[PDB]
Amino acid sequence: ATDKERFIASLMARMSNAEKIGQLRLVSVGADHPKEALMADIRAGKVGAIFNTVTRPDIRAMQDQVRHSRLKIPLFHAYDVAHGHRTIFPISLGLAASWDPEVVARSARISALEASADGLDMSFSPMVDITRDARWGRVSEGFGEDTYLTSLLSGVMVRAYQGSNLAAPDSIMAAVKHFALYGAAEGGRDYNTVDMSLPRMFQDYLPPYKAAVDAGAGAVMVSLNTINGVPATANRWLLTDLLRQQWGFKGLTISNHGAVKELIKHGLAGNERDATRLAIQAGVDMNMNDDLYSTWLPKLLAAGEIDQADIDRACRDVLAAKYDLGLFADPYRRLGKPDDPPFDTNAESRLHRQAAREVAREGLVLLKNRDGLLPLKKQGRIAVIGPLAKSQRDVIGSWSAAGVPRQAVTVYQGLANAVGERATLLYAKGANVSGDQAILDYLNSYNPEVEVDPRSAEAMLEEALRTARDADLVVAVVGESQGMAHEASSRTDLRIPASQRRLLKALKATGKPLVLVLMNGRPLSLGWEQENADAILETWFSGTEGGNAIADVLFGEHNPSGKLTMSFPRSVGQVPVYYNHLNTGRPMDHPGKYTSRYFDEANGPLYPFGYGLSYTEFSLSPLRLSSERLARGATLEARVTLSNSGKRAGATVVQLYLQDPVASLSRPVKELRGFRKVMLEPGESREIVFRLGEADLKFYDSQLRHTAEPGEFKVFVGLDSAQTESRSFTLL
Amino acid sequence: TDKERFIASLMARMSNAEKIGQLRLVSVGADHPKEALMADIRAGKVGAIFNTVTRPDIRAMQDQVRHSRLKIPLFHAYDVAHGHRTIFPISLGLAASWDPEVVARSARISALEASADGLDMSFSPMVDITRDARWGRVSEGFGEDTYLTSLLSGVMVRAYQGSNLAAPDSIMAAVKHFALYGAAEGGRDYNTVDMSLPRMFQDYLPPYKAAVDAGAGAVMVSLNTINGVPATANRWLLTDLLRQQWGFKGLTISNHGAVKELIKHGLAGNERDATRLAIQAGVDMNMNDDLYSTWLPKLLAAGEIDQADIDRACRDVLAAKYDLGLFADPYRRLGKPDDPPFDTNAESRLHRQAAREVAREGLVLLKNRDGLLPLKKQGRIAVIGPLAKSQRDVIGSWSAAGVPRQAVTVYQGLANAVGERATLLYAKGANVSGDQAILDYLNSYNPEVEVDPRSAEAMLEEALRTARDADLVVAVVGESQGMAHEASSRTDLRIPASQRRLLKALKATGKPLVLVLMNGRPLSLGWEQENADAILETWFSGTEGGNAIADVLFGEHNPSGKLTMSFPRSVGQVPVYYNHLNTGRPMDHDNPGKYTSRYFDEANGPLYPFGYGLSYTEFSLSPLRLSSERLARGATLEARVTLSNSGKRAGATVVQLYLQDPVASLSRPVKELRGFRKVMLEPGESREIVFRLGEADLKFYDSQLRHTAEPGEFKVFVGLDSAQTESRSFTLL
Ligand SMILES: OC[C@H]1O[C@@H](O[C@H]2[C@H](O)[C@@H](O)[C@H](O)O[C@@H]2CO)[C@H](O)[C@@H](O)[C@@H]1O
Ligand SMILES: OC[C@H]1O[C@@H](O[C@H]2[C@H](O)[C@@H](O)[C@H](O)O[C@@H]2CO)[C@H](O)[C@@H](O)[C@@H]1O
Ligand SMILES: [Mg+2]
Ligand SMILES: [Mg+2]
Repeated sequence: ATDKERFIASLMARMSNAEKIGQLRLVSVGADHPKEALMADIRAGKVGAIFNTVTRPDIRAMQDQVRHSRLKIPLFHAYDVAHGHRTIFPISLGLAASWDPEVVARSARISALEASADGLDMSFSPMVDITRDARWGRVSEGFGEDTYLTSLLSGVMVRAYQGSNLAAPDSIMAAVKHFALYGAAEGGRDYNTVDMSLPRMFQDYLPPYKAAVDAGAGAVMVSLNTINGVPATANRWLLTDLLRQQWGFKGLTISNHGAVKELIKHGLAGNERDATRLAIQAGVDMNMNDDLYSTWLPKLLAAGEIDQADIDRACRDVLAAKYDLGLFADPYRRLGKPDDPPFDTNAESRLHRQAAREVAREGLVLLKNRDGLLPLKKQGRIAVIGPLAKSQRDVIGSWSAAGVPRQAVTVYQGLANAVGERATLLYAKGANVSGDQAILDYLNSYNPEVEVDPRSAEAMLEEALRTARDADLVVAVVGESQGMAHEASSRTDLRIPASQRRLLKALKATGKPLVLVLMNGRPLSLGWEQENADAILETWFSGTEGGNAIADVLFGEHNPSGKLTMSFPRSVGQVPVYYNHLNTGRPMDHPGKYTSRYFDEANGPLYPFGYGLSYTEFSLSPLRLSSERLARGATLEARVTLSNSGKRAGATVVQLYLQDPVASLSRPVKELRGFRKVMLEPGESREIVFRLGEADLKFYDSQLRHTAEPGEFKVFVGLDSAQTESRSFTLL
Repeated sequence: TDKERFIASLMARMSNAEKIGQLRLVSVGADHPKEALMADIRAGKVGAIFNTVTRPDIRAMQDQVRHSRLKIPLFHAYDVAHGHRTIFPISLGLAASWDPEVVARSARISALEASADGLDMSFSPMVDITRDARWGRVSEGFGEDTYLTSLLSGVMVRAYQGSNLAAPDSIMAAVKHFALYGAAEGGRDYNTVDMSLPRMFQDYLPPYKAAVDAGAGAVMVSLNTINGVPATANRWLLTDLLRQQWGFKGLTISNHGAVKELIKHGLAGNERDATRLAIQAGVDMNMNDDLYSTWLPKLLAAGEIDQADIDRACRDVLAAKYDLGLFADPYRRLGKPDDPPFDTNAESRLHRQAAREVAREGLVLLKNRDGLLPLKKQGRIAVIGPLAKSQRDVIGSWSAAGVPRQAVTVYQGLANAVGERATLLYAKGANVSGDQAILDYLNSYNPEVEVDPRSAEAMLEEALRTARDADLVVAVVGESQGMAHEASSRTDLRIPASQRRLLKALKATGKPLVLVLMNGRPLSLGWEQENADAILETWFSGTEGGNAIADVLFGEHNPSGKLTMSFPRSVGQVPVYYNHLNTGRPMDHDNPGKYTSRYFDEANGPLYPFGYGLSYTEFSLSPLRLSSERLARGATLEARVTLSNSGKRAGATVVQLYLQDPVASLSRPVKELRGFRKVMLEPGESREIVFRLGEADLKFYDSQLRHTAEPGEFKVFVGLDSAQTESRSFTLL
């Protein structure tokens, strides 16, 4: 037995059931748990962990209370450090668009450095749910629609948070979320029903969670949705059979917020006692906020409705997490010394602006650039118009953790910084983020999140048209506010808000060159924009340095290299659209009536998976395979030469897709199986070599057999999912 | 069994070429020119025909059989979906009757007319559950509810097949599309279907089982994948489930070109392997692509299939023909060789009274401000819109042998009703679409949409002049039938933009505005519900549609139709359906917070819920009473309520019973329909309604597909729609 198992067995042999049950309780200071009452419960050994306490003096005060409990078992402290702690990086969907594991790893490592510097031990991150439904407000928190890329980045984020040793003072534990399938909510409505086949679940939706487990994630946060009728919180197949027995996870499972009590609303339980029994016997170790475990576990055990082994499993997992975090060696390892001077948590000197700026550059996606309008010269008169141009609150995104809006660089400020006095900027708000007062009241319902200009729409439009007439070109900064792409904010319309589209149509009618800088947390419907704007830059929500990174691209300090990781539908009525779909019996070419299509809109996404432009031109040589036949246990090489055939240095992403065109299940028309992000000076050439073996060729059949079948495979290489060249080989 | 001995004696005579010929189902067309097809019938190489539909044409094919060695008769099939020559409303409108006897009458008359023309079989009923309004084939089903669709599935089969499948006024039902076709992802026709086995078993499979249990002679296999496996190659679906579990003894028929489509699905790399997959999965009869005739001999000689695969398939064809009476008399539906010739389309061979009476029952009153409807037969009525004079649209999609020139338009029904007592003024107003690419689609293959060559603005000014000269406006608007048909999936559920511009302009005249909606799917009607004075959903109401619509508008019939599919506020809410799960964070009138399962940019819930529809009278329900608070296994419970007509006009409504199982081993729906009663009442009349419930109503498939009723609370809800109910509880012991 390891030091950890010996230590835990010796501690648990000493504990009462009250102490073991106390370890399972995860709470936050708030209405339900006032601070002084919570401190008294920590002193009594009734608390296992805290979330949403995020400064060193507040965390140290809580850890000080444990010295009063009989066994002095330390707390751990968690937070939602999703894409940054104090220095906010782009939202995950924009990080994914970097196609660069090292950039994504740097965002996670800095997030862990900052969170651990504030005394935190754990982040409820990474979010690795696959998203094919643009309506869902939580698409901003994932890495897009692709199983290969999301799985790769899931393991990258875990390793970057946890480091070489979970006891390092600058490591935090990753609690991968949301296990499982949360992003397949029916209708894109948050928390809604998820219903899907086991082959789809295993092939497409579960691999990112398994990648996090295999990267050593210490914790798993359980989702709020049903899976095929069974809430994840009560799902013994998911949490025990799959996560523990099949995948071998040895860490901690954490319920979502009030999730145990929500089993009553889901109709699995008629009271809190039965909800508690279902959750702990399914495999939920730690109970977030609703305190059902502390209220009901003793009565359940005395009635023989649960086993002692249910409590022991759950407690062992909490203690094992604390052991790996170093907290039994030193409960203050992330909290410095008792004789440390006080400091300003929010000091500018504790931020990481260089890293945020460098990361944010990599995720920006050039969607359109007519006749080389971009990059802009630093000269002339530039009108900067729209409700997002001066928005600090929106550039940091949803789930901005301890980010301070006043510390963020707006798009306006970024342009001002870039041009100094070489160009003149003219500002007009142009429109409110929405013209619908019910939507503004929603967005401002808890906090003041959206500045509502008191002027009429007409007055703002006249001011913006005067500003555009006084300029050489217009940079319109438009899209969503961050509260439009957040938990529970599902959208029925994927367009830019109507108030802003009215502004864009008015700006277009001036005849001035029109550059759109889009801020948004989900794919948008951009048909009018693709037809009418001169250039389009997707910037997602780019974080604390967003405005500087966006100016870096617009003025060509950085040659855009971002590529989409989620298909952009032409309208909400096409949902879902995603690149790794099945052919059907009647596929549409581009073209007949009797094919799988809509009749009232053009078909396919407006922008496909892997799409994104450059200020330079790239060429690919013909694809070459090392052989036409592949033996089992051997490796196939796919080679292409990439050249920079243009006039500016830049990067692109060479993507490899596979198709299995004859199989015992209908397989996708293509599936991403590799990529290379390659930065080239003008006239440079690189031989790209992909390696494929049997593991790349397997799939789950109807009975969940996971093998590769002999026969043809098609290999596609290109700079997006739509513009590829292909060669075939045969697996023997 | 005389039948199994007759069939075994015949099959003992047949070569494999003869047995394989029985499996071939073809139509006259480019791929099968008439003279080549006739030569193949004489050679024993054809088992059945589809799309040949008149007595002289069918007799001519059956006459060719006399030249083959064994003289095995053909059967003849057609798509008699909602009528043969007399067209009833589309199925989604028949469902809105909530009256199994109305649905049975439409099917009986369809079978009478089709068998009168020599047909033996219809590819009907379509019983696919539909929760996605974008799909163009929702017009062909009975809406979103498993209980109602399952009930109507069995009614349709019994009505087609009668007491005896050999009767000359019977046809065989080929229930379709097995299975799950209406769950196409994105609402895109033919697209991927992916769902859990508990959802499949509880909600989507029961209508097909109801058809099998009602004695359907045939099952038509679907075009989609189910969890990755095309239905056409799905041995689990076609053999394990349909034959071994459900005990189906009849004929399986591939869809059109479906065996060859296994190559596009990526299950086969060539036609030989596609053929092997389909016959071994359990597809008996091969529609149109001739892969069975081309490849089965080679497959069998290579040992890639078994003789038993050919024998199973041939036996099922011969057994269908036996049941249809065709071995006793191949001409039993074709009269005598010297019957005089007749006009297939004669007016005396129609059933207009039945079509008019059935079409009245499906019409749904959605809005009626301050008693505008019913109208008086007087004054000046402007009849405006591209569907007002459309014969082609009123008969719907899948209109079989219906003749548009025999149909009654909405304009003609109003003209019939008012005679000389009122003045009608007509203006087209708008084309069905202002988008030339959409008109190009709707006129592709066949010119089905009349395009007025004037500008949109000229058509609008003419309609405004007409409206200004009238006392009120009847706007006849919505979809053309080609917008809600196979492959016509929509991304927008609104009335078309050209017509919404027309409605906004008409509203601005101040004239009372009555909307008569034609459509084959739920529509997004938020502006209409706010601005029209009255709204009548007429679906596509068939050959007598215009007369049934006038009957309602002038109050000869009190509208009694109720929705069987939820109407979303917009396409971005799809899917919306009444029997959804609660979730952990429900949004409803009792749960109105930010952190719930909702959209933020639109009102939540459907605009019109399942079971919604208004009347020209008012109804009252007494309090719901249960016969006991406890139910023992093996016993039945009664739920009683009294329905009263508390208004001034006779009319019907539909009392609906829903069940909830609020604590279960799976999350169960907030409500599930478990009974209904359509009741016609005079003013001041009352009817005591007694619903019976037992354990069978309470069971569900759990995660292991155990069919279980668990002890505990059940809530019983009664009301006149799914949103306006009250509940009482009982406990199952
Ligand atoms: O709902 C707002 C509320 O959510 C709380 O739970 C979060 C949980 O912390 C997070 O990791 C997960 O991704 O989402 C759930 C909500 O679905 C959160 O702790 C609160 O701070 C927040 O106010
Ligand atoms: O695609 C139009 C074409 O469909 C043919 O097959 C029909 C089949 O007859 C019907 O029962 C089923 O519901 O739909 C398939 C098409 O999906 C039909 O036989 C042809 O008449 C028709 O032109
Ligand atoms: Mg293969
Ligand atoms: Mg129950």
